[PDB]
Amino acid sequence: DIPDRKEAVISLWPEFAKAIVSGKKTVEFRRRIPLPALSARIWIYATRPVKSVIGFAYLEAIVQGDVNTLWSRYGREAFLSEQQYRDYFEGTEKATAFLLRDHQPIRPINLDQLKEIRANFQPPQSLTWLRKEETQKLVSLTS
Ligand SMILES: [Cl-]
Ligand SMILES: [Cl-]
Repeated sequence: DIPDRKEAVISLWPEFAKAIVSGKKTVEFRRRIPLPALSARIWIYATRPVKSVIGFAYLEAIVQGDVNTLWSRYGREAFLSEQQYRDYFEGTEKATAFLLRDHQPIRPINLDQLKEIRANFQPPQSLTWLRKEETQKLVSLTS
């Protein structure tokens, strides 16, 4: 029984995780990774020291294309220096741009609660898809 990928979790360092949930960062760049559904809700897991899901946002678009064109068009909305961007994309010619909308902060759901939802949860290297019963438990914890 395969997840539909309309619900996914992504990991960011806490300054960037907070920028997405506050609506300051509306673009997240990644390499060519397996993609979520276009209508997905993306729950934002902040890594140490926060180690918590701190909110979510939705996708208005997924863009893939040349690394230079993605920087020129969307880099201003991504909250990262051009240097951090060039360093992350060294070694590939193409990138993914996740364009986000409708960000929502929540009271943080810590890693102990997350392991109560999925026993071996650990922060994803890219995306992880939530199963429907996992999603029902996470929505139940939201404030
Ligand atoms: Cl990667
Ligand atoms: Cl670890």
